[PDB]
Amino acid sequence: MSAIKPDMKINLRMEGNVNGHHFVIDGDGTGKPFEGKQSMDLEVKEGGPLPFAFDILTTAFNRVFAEYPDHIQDYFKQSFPKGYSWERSLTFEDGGICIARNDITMEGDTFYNKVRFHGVNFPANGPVMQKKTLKWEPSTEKMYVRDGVLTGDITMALLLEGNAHYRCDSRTTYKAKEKGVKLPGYHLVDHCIEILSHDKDYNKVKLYEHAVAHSGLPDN
Amino acid sequence: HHMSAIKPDMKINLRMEGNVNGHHFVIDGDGTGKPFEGKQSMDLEVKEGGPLPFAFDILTTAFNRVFAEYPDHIQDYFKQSFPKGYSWERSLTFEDGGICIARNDITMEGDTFYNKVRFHGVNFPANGPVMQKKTLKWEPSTEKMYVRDGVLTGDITMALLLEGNAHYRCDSRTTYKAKEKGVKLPGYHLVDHCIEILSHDKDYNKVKLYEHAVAHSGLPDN
Amino acid sequence: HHMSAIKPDMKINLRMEGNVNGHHFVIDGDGTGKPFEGKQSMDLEVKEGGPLPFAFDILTTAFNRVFAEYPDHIQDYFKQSFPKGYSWERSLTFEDGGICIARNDITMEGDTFYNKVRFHGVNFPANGPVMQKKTLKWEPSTEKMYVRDGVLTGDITMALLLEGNAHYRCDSRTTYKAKEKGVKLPGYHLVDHCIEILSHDKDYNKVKLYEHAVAHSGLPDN
Amino acid sequence: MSAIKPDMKINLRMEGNVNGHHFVIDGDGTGKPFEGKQSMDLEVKEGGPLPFAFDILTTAFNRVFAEYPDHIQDYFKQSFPKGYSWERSLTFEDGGICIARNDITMEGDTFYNKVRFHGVNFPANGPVMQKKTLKWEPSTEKMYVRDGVLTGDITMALLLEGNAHYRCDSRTTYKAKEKGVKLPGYHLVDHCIEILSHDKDYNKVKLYEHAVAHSGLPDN
Repeated sequence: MSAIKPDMKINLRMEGNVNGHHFVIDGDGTGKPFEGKQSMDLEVKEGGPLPFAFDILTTAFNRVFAEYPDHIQDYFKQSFPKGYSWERSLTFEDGGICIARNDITMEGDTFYNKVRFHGVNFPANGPVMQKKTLKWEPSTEKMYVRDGVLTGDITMALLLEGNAHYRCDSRTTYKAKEKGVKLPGYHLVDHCIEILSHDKDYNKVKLYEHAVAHSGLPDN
Repeated sequence: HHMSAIKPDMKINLRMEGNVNGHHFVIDGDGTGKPFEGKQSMDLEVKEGGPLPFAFDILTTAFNRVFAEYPDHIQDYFKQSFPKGYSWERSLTFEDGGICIARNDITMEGDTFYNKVRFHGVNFPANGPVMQKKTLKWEPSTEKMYVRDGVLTGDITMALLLEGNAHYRCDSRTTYKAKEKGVKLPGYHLVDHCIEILSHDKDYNKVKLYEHAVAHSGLPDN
Repeated sequence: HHMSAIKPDMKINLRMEGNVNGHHFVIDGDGTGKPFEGKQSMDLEVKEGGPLPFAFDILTTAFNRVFAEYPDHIQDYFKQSFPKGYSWERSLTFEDGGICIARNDITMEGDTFYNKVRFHGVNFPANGPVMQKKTLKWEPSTEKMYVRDGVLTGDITMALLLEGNAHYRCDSRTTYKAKEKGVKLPGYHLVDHCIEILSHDKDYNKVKLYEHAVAHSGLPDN
Repeated sequence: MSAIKPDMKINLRMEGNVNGHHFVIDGDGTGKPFEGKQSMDLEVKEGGPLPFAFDILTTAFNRVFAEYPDHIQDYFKQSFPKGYSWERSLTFEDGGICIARNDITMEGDTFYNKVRFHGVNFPANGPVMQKKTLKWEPSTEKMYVRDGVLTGDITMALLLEGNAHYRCDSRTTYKAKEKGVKLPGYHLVDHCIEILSHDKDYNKVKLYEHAVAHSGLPDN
């Protein structure tokens, strides 16, 4: 009767505004929570074609999808059926700043995601507005508790055309809806996110992520 | 060049929608101002989301650099942006991790500015001065104005005074963009600010706000 | 207060040693100044490591807030710190990753201030404005003075003017500590600064530097 | 085609100044470069007992000692016998900022390390001046090239007494002495550093580190 099933569906609606450009994006996917793997088909419903690199949105498209070993507390699987929410800031090295929120609920075998994304101050000659990005590099999220709230800090980098990189700092706070969800100790979550396929304007994107929790060296 | 259509006495009309730490709110504003004196006041009314669960002070600079006294030797991007108007986007990075972004579309009709304002903030700690409403006021500040990536940009070291005389630092970056073509870009300059909540009811559902701003070139001709 | 053994005209003696991007240097300075006017000037000479391979400008704020005009309504922590003296520590964080720290231990014998200065910088990119010497000057600035955990702290939004009238941003954080126990701390206030190189030889082995600084309470006051 | 041996000696000399406190610390250790392991006995020679937390110094006490797999360029082992140097900034969340430098050379089977360390603006009641730190948590360094120089950024955290964490951002730049050493692609270096033993005043410290380079998920 556990709330997390081996094979679950993801329903998602994101609405947002980057540099004044409004958009709405729907997502429909599937995933294996215990293997930390998920995939989603995304469709721009409003605001297509997007004038900014689709990659800035992709980590906003659920830490339920992370394989947690036994010795690390799994805050996110413990947050269901009721669910949890997160808030995030993305601080890019050229001054562009985004904030995002996701309210996550569950019914039967399906997670529901109410997503908001806002970005300001991206320069017109920067790699985001020039759509010069190729992918997020693999990353490692550092998970710790601060003021009673599980917090994830990430040194991220977008690979650009030309083999340069473009740095972004992520800070996420995760909050279970129900009281009594046990907070975890310090730990790390490896991430790899990839756009598997897209049409020319990125009005249709298939996205994939793999995530694994561990305790660092030497144990993991 | 360009003539302004800015008048010595103008009206201000403002609607803000936003969301801080997940709480939705809508706030309306109606005020007057003296553009060439750089002074303005506004009556604010929380329409949705009252009583606000966070310190009202974090919103107040989102509540127009038209209201800044510019001397003749510094180009005035803002008065030269009308009648068509301009927009700005802003990040507020607080020292305890709280981050806000805001934007304002400013138009003009007759003697009235219209402001379409959006405000979103995340990651404010539950026991911090913002969610505990321990702020007292913004200290007077100086905005540093310069052209970055072809765009007029204002960077400000800001500080909220807290109860128990302590300060809570916030870093501000704003980009300003005229709607019309051909607006001349200024050289580097400073804008002194002082913003004040003159009065408010107990829950800050109603707030009277005041700002005074003066542009200058720094020492010694300050 | 006015019980100062600070005189209206003071000599300034300085030795800086440092290392930027692996390059060692020693620089001596001899100047004079008017503490109550907030003005000072200095002749600087590179004794070792000349000609410097980085922009001289990054060094110049390390070349004493005694030379700041304080009005009577603001507590003057720096003039009150003498005759014993005070020390400061500083970080300079540049927008392209270059970071500097600096310290100065300031003493006084007779009519002369003595300055033991150290300056270390790391992580300047090979083709950035510092290592390529594209800086023209510091822009005028305003330092924001406040108390944090018992120590007077000054935060500054600084900008180096570059070739082509672009700007290169640096964030300054300084902590100031009187040697004597019990020197009274000021409330929040603002110090305008304008630092300028008045002349130099081609390689900047010899530089004449000037600074004007004035404390104030911001608008609508000063 | 070697230069670097499976077992190598380490000689270190650090001079520095934190909060105005001058200090000199000597190091003598051994390590296995191809296994990414090293141990060092440290001894304060001037400025002891230190008035600040010893932990802030320990990552300044050589990425030679990192296990690099065959599919990733090993910039550090390729830098010898000539050597290389690094510069680092540490930015703590409460305003304390450190810079450090190390000039690494090699004479026979021994590495030599000329280390400098300077720290400023640590609050008198912060965990560093109050010596309230317990250890660095395991970390992951993100390694990428920027303006021709191999750069590593780290989200780091000190565990404190009282079940709390104290966050520090590290940026290091690494420069081979010899011209033309091949730069690597983007990659990640897991770290775990540990004070194994120490006397009461931390005037003698036994330090240990384990480091392993990898390409992130799923390649690890």
